[PDB]
Amino acid sequence: MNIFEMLRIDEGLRLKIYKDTEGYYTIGIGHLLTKSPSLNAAKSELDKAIGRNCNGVITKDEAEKLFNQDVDAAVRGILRNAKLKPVYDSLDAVRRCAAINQVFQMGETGVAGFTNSLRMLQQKRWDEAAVNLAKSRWYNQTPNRAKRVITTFRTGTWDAYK
Repeated sequence: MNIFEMLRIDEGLRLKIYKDTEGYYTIGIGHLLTKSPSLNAAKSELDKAIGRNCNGVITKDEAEKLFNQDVDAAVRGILRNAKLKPVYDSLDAVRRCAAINQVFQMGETGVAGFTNSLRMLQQKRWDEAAVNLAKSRWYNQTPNRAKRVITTFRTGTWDAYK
């Protein structure tokens, strides 16, 4: 397992524009296009991202290209955030994948309310961190995925993704 295999399992792969768990236009491996409810605005964002007029459809190679960019951008973002970098740098490589997964799904603003969980993770109080992470809109709206990510933060293993 690695961050790409993990996110591929959590996000799936679809080559035509679809709406994500929050009802937002997305494509590929969880590439969010826009939070706009207008399909034409999402098509414009897709064309801008791929570099050609896609008519709402892309190829597997294009999906994987956006995925690599999105994972890379997630990591680089974490490193530029003064609240997230120290906790991230304190983690082992497996738990860092859980952190990237979280940010990939909810964005840095989405992780802003996780201050207490973050502190427990930096303290390596793993069971307590896991309990706190589940007291969230994140866990309640996507419990199966959150349970996998939380187990990864709790154990530092890939047991939840086999």
